[PDB]
Amino acid sequence: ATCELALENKSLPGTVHAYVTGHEQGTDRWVLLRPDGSVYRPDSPGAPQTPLPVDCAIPLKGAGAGPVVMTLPQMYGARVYFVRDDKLDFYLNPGPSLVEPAFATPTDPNYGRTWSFCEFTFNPQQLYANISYVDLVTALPIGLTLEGDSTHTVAPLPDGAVQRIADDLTAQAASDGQPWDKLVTRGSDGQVLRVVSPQNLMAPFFDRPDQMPFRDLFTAQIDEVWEKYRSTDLRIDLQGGRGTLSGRVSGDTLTFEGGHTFVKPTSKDIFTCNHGPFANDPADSDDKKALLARIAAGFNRSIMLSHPQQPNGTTVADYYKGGVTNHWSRVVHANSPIGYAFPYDDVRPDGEPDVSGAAHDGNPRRFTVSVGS
Ligand SMILES: OC[C@H]1O[C@@H](O[C@@H]2[C@H](O)[C@H](O)O[C@H](CO)[C@H]2O)[C@@H](O)[C@@H](O)[C@@H]1O
Ligand SMILES: OC[C@H]1O[C@@H](O[C@@H]2[C@H](O)[C@H](O)O[C@H](CO)[C@H]2O)[C@@H](O)[C@@H](O)[C@@H]1O
Repeated sequence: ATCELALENKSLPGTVHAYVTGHEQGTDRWVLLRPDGSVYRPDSPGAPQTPLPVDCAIPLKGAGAGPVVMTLPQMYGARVYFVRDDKLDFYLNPGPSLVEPAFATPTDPNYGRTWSFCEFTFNPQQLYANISYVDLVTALPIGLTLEGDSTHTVAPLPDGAVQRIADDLTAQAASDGQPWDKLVTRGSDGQVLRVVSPQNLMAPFFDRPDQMPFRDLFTAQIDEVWEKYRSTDLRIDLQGGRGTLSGRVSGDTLTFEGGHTFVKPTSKDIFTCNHGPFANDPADSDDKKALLARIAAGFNRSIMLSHPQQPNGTTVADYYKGGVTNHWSRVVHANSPIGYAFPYDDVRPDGEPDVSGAAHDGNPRRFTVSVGS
C-alpha cells in the first residue's frame, strides 16, 4: 500500500524546497523522493563526502497556491525537510550512507541556511509522524495533518516562536550566567535560525568533560535530592495499573524494591536522559525501565524535592520552578502549543492530556506537511 504526501507553504514569500529521505521497507537502503514523484536510490560512492549526484529538492508551489501532491512509498527512519530560498547540500559516504545536514555543528554547509525537518515512519501497520522539540526549534516551523481512518492535526510552532525562545533563553543566561544563549544560531542578517537543546551543545565536549557547558548546573540540586532520600522513601508510580515502588539512597545508589539501582546522576545524565543511571540497557526489566523514565522526567522538571510520590499527584504547574531546572524545556513549552521538549517529556500524571506532537493512523490516505501559517 501507499498514500499521498502533500507538501504546502501556507504564507511564506518566495521559494521553499522540501526533501523526503528514509530507508525503504526491509532492504534497509537509503532512499530519496524525487521532484518528478519517483524514487532515487543512491549507490555507494567512490569516496567520502560525495555530493548527492541527483537533485532531490522538491520545489513547493507559491504561498497559498495549494500543495505539491505525490505518492509516498513505504519507508522508515524517514524525514521531511524544508528550506527557504536555497536548497540543502546532501552527501554520500561509502555504504551508501547518507550524510544529513547537521543543525548543531557550525562547520556544516547548511548551518547558515533556514531549514527544518520532522521525522516519520510508514510501514504496513501505520504511518507515524512526529513533531518534536527534543533537539531544536527553527525559524521554519512545521505543522502536519494525517487523514486516513481518523483525522489528526499537529499545530506548529506559532509564527515568531524561535525568536521568543532565543530571547527568553538569553534572558535566562543573563541572570544565571549559564550558557543558555549559546544554544542560539543567528544567520548573517541578524535573524534567528534555530535554537538547540543543551545536550546538542554539550556532546562536542564529551571528549573533554572538564570543559563541558552546563556540567555543574544540576550538581548541587542532585546532592540535595540524594540526601533527602537517604532518610525517607521516594515512591514512583509505574502507572498502567502496575502500582508504585518505593526507593531509598544507600551511599550513592538509589535502590528500589525489586533491586532496581540508579547511581547518582550528573547534569549530563539529566540533559541527555541516556547516561549515568539513565543509560538505556537492553538488560533492564520493564519495571526498571519505567522507573528510569519517571526519575529522569522528575529531575528535568525539578520536582524531586517537592514531590516524594510521582508522577500521579503532580501537575504541570509543579514543573520548572526555581533557578536550577531544565530552562530549555521550560521555555519551549511556554512558546509552543504542543510537542515534547526533552527525551522523557512523555511521562505524565494519569488523567492529564496527551501533549505529544505525534500523529498516527493505521490506514493513511493523505499525509499533509506544511510550513507557514
Ligand atoms: O534530531 C533528532 C535526531 O535524529 C536522529 O535520527 C532519527 C532517528 O534515527 C529515528 O529512528 O529516525 C528518525 C527519522 O524517522 C531520525 O530523525 C539521530 O540521528 C540524532 O543524532 C538526531 O539528534
Ligand atoms: O517517526 C519517527 C519517530 O518514530 C517513533 O517510533 C514510533 C513509535 O514508537 C510507534 O509506536 O511505532 C512506530 C513504528 O510503526 C515508531 O515509528 C519515535 O519513538 C522516534 O524515535 C522517531 O523519531
